[PDB]
Amino acid sequence: VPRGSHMPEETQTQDQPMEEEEVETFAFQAEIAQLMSLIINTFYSNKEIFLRELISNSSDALDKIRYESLTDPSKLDSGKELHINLIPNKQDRTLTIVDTGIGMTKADLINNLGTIARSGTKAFMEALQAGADISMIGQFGVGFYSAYLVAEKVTVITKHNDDEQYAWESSAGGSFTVRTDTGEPMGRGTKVILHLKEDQTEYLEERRIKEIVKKHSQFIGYPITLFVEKER
Ligand SMILES: Nc1ncnc2c1ncn2[C@@H]1O[C@@H]2COP(=O)(O)O[C@H]2[C@H]1O
Repeated sequence: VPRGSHMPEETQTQDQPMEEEEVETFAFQAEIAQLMSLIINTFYSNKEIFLRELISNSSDALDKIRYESLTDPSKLDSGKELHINLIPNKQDRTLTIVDTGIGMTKADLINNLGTIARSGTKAFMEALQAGADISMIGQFGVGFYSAYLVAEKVTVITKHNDDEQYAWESSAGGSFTVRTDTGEPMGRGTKVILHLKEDQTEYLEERRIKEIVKKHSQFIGYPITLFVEKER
C-alpha cells in the first residue's frame, strides 16, 4: 500500500528494551543517623559552609587522580580536565557540584556515605551541644552531612574506573539507597545534587555562590567554574 509521507507517530522507532536497575536500601550507622537528625532540625547561623565541605571532597578526589597515576599511568591518557563545576538550577531548585575526580564504586558509596561508623561523630555532636560553630564539622570527619543544612534530599551520581555508574540517595529519616544508574553516563567523577529546602534558595544565586566560594574555598587547587543559566 503506497505511501508518499508518514506521520511522526508512525515512523516512531520502537523503544530500547526497558533497563532494570538494582536497588538496595541501607540504614545509616546509628550515630550518623543521629547527626543527620541534629543537622536537619536545628537552626545554625553559618549554613553556607556546606559548599566548602563538598568542594573539599571534590578536591580530595581530584588529588587522588594525580597520585593514582603513579601506580596506574593509564589515567594520564585521559583527556578530561581535572576541575569542579557548580550548576544551580533555578527551575528544579537544585545545586549540583560536579567533579572529574576518581569517583566511587558501589561499595565505596555504601561504606563511605553512611554504613561505616566515623570515630568523630559522637564528639562532634557533643561539640555542637556545647555551642560549637557548625563550620567545625569537617574537622570531625563527617562534613559530607553538612549538605543537609540546605538540602532536603541529596543524590550522588558517581562513576569509578573500577565499577559501573551508581546513584546514592537519601532524604534522611534513617536510610539511604544505592542503585545502578543506567541514565546519562558521567564518564569518571561524581555529581552531588542538592535538592534545596524551600528557604535555602539563596544558594541558587550566582552572587551568593561566588561570595561563599571566595570566602571559604580559595585553595582548591583545581579550576572551579560556575554555570549560570541565562535569564529569559
Ligand atoms: N566528590 C567525591 N568524590 C569521591 N569520593 C567522595 C566524594 N564525596 C564524598 N566522597 C567519599 O565520601 C567520604 C566522606 O568522608 P571523607 O571526606 O573522609 O571521604 C569521602 C570520600 O570517600
